[PDB]
Amino acid sequence: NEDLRLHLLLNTSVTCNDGSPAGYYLKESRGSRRWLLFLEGGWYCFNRENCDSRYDTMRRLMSSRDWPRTRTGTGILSSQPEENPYWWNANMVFIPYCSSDVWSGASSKSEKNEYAFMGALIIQEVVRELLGRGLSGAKVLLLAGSSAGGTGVLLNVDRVAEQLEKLGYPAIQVRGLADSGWFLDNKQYRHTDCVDTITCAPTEAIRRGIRYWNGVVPERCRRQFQEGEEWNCFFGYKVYPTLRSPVFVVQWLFDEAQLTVDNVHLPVQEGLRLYIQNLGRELRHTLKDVPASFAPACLSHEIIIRSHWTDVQVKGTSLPRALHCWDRSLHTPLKGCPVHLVDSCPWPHCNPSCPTG
Ligand SMILES: *[C@@H]1O[C@H](CO)[C@@H](O)[C@H](O)[C@H]1NC(C)=O
Ligand SMILES: CC(=O)N1CCc2c(Cl)cccc21
Repeated sequence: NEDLRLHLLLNTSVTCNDGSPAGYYLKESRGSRRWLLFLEGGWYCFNRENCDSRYDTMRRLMSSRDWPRTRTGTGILSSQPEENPYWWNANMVFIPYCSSDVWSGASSKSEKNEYAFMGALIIQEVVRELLGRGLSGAKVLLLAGSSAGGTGVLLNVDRVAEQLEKLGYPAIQVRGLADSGWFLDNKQYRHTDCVDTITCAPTEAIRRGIRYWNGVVPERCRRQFQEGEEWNCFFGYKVYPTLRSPVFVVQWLFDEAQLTVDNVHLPVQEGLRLYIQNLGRELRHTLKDVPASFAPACLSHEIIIRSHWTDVQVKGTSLPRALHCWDRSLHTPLKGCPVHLVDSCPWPHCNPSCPTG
């Protein structure tokens, strides 16, 4: 099945990196008042040289020129209850990542800009155009995303809520689901020079990116960290407490992209074992006061749009179940329906349900 249909943005000034129109894939579920808007991930680029390389060999992440007319909804975007016990009947939206800016940018391609970085405006424009296609009647809009799209949720969920309020739709409950986008600005295991994208330490690329992208962060977080320090707001544990919308955080304790930016590459000796154990403990610590969270002790990357996302469990509860319990909690804890699920065991795959690879 190829069930989500491409719609390029009617406002063609809201563009991918190369000036081609951004867009969204939609599958409507008439009668459902639930809308799931999913932000794709795929790293970022923070200067002309690394963006030029990404344009040569990762062009779908920078341009809509070659996008297919349809996509299959998978995982949380699947309409089959077997694959998606959580929200199989919802209206499904997949928003391709083609701005390379962690969904933060608001800069057009101009005389002085080779590329447009418009991720924040792409989300706003998708929401606006969807309102005429049924979103006006929604009761819940869940803004979800994986990896850079998960960080995109944290950066944009409150702006979507504010946008709908200002447009006159106060009854739409905006919520966030951030998958694999909760990173730590920690020390690398072995230091690298910030010359490329994947090996550059987390707190550095984002600083350059904000300037290059004209990147924007949530207002309360911006007011805490102030000018020149907005990069702090890309880190879940710092931006999350400033957010008003309900946000459910999904995060592997040993996320492969976290390990990559930390220059960890997997017989593990003492120093690396200690480093990995400390990373899991730090991640666990940052989630202690996040009431809706699912954080399994696995070495892996993303979860929610994978077809077998149903398989992982923490403390006997799957992610689709935890998300359903979260829905119920937003109607004091619920009997047999937990929403805070963080593994405590200290090593990758100490949870037997971890993805096998
Ligand atoms: C198109 O989107 C851009 C970017 O947000 C905005 O400046 C402009 O007002 C929009 N125009 C229309 C007609 O929606
Ligand atoms: C893979 C990816 O997308 N990464 C890794 C590090 C990071 C940060 Cl620190 C913010 C937003 C995205 C990403």
